[PDB]
Amino acid sequence: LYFQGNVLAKALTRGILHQDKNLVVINKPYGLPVHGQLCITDVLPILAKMLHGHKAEPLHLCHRLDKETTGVMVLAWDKDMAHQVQELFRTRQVVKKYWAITVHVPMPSAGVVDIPIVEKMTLSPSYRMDDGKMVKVRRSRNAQVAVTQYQVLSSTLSSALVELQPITGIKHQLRVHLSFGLDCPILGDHKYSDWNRLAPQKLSVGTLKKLGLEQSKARYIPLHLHARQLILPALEELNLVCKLPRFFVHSLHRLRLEMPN
Ligand SMILES: [Ca+2]
Ligand SMILES: [Cl-]
Ligand SMILES: [Cl-]
Ligand SMILES: [Cl-]
Repeated sequence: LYFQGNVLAKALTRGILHQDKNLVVINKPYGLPVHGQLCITDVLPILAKMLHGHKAEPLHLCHRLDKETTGVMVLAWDKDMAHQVQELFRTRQVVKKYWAITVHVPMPSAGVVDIPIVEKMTLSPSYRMDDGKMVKVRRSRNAQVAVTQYQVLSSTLSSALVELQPITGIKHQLRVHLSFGLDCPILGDHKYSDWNRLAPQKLSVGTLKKLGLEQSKARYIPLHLHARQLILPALEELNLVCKLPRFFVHSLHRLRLEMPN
């Protein structure tokens, strides 16, 4: 993996968003996993030496992003600083903002989805439906508290650009809260769309026409979930923002969504 790792590390250097004595902030590309297949962990030693020379020890992970998420990712030079940043995340002191394109427009256009999640991720609500009536189900012992704030930034009648702030940090919470809580799955979320994890996301004739795609190609549409911003408390605040990927910019334009003012 070294040849490929070197090339990837150089690519990451070209996209660095912020550098100081403590941190290196990268723009994680689409499809790159954090852990192992080339992954971020494979290039931590390489990127370190690329930035600080042959004596440099590896950079350290401070938090994780999923494979199909893009954008802001903080690395640290020092292990103790990595631990400090990890603790900021654990204790909910970091503002995490994501941008997503959704199929359908959330109603209400701003709010908070607070339904717990159980881990294969699903919602775990207070009631069950039997033969059209509600039956109270005792809270599952493995349900995890999950809270996502959201705000529509731009919308058509059929698509939205949505700002998301996961307050908690539960696996796939943004995707599950949008799809199952709001019936507004993220564009490209084949796994969490149409109650069939094996089937490609179903898109309307009009949405396909805007995108310039036939339904047979919908399966190749990537997830549209970007880690847009992180605000870290002082290690004054560090306010990190990452440009959208070109593919996401393209989809926004095709879907007639606007950037916020
Ligand atoms: Ca599906
Ligand atoms: Cl998610
Ligand atoms: Cl659609
Ligand atoms: Cl941008």
